[PDB]
Amino acid sequence: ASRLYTLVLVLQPQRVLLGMKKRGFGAGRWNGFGGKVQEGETIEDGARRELQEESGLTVDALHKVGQIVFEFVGEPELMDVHVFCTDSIQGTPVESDEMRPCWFQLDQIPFKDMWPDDSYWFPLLLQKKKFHGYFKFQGQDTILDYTLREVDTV
Ligand SMILES: CNc1cc(-c2cccc(Cl)c2Cl)nc(N)n1
Repeated sequence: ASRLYTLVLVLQPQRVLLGMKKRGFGAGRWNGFGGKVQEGETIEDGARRELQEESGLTVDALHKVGQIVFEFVGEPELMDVHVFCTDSIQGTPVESDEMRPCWFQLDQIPFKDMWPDDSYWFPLLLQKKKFHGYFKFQGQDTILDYTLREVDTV
């Protein structure tokens, strides 16, 4: 009962790229670049595609950094999110009708205007740790329960 998603963070030594989603699920929050994996696409090819479509950047190497399952109470389908990270990109970020990318200094990550789970796992991503997480949500603002652990292999 799970649907595959990817999420990609462009993380450089002193800054990270986030996008403000303007419409759809997650609108009004800053997040990485991501979406549903398509038929006939590998997860990693999905991640490259999402990044390229939503940010305008061309990515070279992608690195697996985590897997997070999200459950929304009342909704049958779980989100199975494969998280990736890259510091090897070409192009400049592009704002579109769907998404406004912005660079953030690592000391000014806008946690209060991100999904609340990011407060837990983003610091692990920043310190180059790999993780497996589960978050149970009620609606879009409230984490009822979660688990999060560091792993050697995603
Ligand atoms: C429910 N918590 C979430 C949900 C999501 C999310 C929402 C829409 C699309 C995609 Cl690909 C993702 Cl990963 N992202 C974060 N950081 N947290």
